Amino acid sequence: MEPKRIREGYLVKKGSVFNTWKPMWVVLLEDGIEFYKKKSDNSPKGMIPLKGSTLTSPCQDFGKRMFVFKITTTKQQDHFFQAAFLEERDAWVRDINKAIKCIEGLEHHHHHH
Repeated sequence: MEPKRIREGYLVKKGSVFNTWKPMWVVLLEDGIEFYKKKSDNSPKGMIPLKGSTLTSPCQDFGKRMFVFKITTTKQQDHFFQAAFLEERDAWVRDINKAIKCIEGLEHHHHHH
C-alpha cells in the first residue's frame, strides 16, 4: 500500500557505526536506495545515489564470507553489505546497480524542438 520501492529487503550493511557488520532494512528505489534498520525505522541511516555508484563482485577482504559485495557511490562511499544467500546477493546488487544504471538514461525535459 504505502511502501513503494523497487527492491526492499533486509541485508547487513557496513557503513554508519564504528566499522562493523549488522543486518538492516534497505529499499532500493528508482530515484535512490534509502535504507534504515527495520522495514521503516522511520529514520534512514544512509541513502545511495541512483547514478555514480560502482559494484565490486566479488568484493575485497572485507568479509568475503557468504555473499558480501562492495559498491562505491559517486561520493566515494563504499558499501560492503551481504545478503542472505547467492540468489539474494546478485538480486540485490543487480537491482541497486540496475536502478543506478537506469537513471543515467531516465532523465526528463526533452529538447526535440
